[PDB]
Amino acid sequence: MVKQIESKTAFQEALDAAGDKLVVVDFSATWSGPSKMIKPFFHSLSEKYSNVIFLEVDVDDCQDVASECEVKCMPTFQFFKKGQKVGEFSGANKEKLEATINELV
Amino acid sequence: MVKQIESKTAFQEALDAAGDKLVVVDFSATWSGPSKMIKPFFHSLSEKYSNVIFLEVDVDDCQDVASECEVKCMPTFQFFKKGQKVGEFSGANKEKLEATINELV
Repeated sequence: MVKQIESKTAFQEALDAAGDKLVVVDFSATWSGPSKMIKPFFHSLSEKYSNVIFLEVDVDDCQDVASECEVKCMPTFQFFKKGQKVGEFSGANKEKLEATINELV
Repeated sequence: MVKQIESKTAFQEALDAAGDKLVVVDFSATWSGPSKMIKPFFHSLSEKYSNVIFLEVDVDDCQDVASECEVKCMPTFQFFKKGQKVGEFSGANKEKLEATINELV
């Protein structure tokens, strides 16, 4: 389900609990039109792929997590497998989001 | 001098008062490493070019202005001449910022 992240602690704990699973993180902001547009599709992907963990990090709630992960653009999707960042892109491209999930799972 | 913008009213008023002058607007966020890095250089450009107006808009203070202007990335520089947007780029590239100011003034 999309797990809403509200601290650096919660983010680190989620990346540890995932084990072997792909984690897809949506970095979003309330002021981005692109971030809102893709947010229902992000949520449908989490009901479609049960074996992938989907996290949401609002960059204004979690400014230390946004700065640590070096987010530049809104939205940014970063992909992690066992604590290592294994992919990243920015922009609201639905096809590329699902295509990267399939490449990486 | 870099004029700090804290409302949509203030932004619209500044773009009207500039008359014929180039206006360079820095859209920044506190969570962006790139936005902090370029911020002293942005400020030196405003003491170097007296005939250009330099505005700063923090995207979390002014979320309606950030959403109207369709800011995607941090920092974004938009350039305006007589209320019309005449250029834009994102990223902390010092040389390209000054080079665009020279192309447009």
